[PDB]
Amino acid sequence: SKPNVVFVLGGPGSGKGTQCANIVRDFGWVHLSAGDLLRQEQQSGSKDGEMIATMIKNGEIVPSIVTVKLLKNAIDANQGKNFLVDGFPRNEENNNSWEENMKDFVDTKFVLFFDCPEEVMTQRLLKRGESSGRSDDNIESIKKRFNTFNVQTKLVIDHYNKFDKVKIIPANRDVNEVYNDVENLFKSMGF
Ligand SMILES: Nc1ncnc2c1ncn2[C@@H]1O[C@H](COP(=O)(O)OP(=O)(O)O)[C@@H](O)[C@H]1O
Ligand SMILES: Nc1ccn([C@@H]2O[C@H](COP(=O)(O)O)[C@@H](O)[C@H]2O)c(=O)n1
Ligand SMILES: [Mg+2]
Repeated sequence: SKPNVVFVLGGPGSGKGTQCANIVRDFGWVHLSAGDLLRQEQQSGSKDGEMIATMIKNGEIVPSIVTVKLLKNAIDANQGKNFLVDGFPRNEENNNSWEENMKDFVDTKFVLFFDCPEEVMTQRLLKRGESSGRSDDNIESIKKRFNTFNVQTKLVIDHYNKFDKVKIIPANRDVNEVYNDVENLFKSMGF
């Protein structure tokens, strides 16, 4: 059987990695964070590394040929699993490249959208910034990540919503309250 795929979207610091860890724990899906895979690719000393580094710091979206390749490598290595793909698609190019490369391999089911205010997301990330040692957890970068979300990614969420394919969870609540709804949703979808 073809894998089920759920895209996990929402702003920087909306809690995507956090909720995805919980789903992995209770449902046994594999968690693919596109941002983390792109970091890993840079730390592994490829030709694209200096490119990826710069784009991450500036909150720009890497060319899809890089990203879709890393997601596909991991997907092909885990036959018989279902996938949470987190922080992807972030723009139209991401999306077109997914449907060009993945369409008859996967059953992409819905977009799980974590809706959260910008001011709350800012505070979360400045707190993760003390200990994360990430290049994009400073105020300069966070604001660049917001704008890219606003200009590029919001259009993608709209696209999936006109096919009734977006499920929205409000994420400005306690972590366990947010997970309660996430778990209820995944159970109701038959997973
Ligand atoms: N519901 C929440 N309330 C408060 N802190 C949270 C909540 N969800 C996540 N966090 C914290 O917010 C920060 C960002 O979480 P993360 O899952 O990495 O976000 P994303 O992947 O969407 O950028 C982390 O420090 C995390 O521990
Ligand atoms: N689909 C994706 C996902 C992440 N990214 C890059 O990785 C950065 C970090 O992503 P996360 O916030 O999701 O960890 C993004 O802000 C962006 O610069 C990307 O270029 N393409
Ligand atoms: Mg993340």
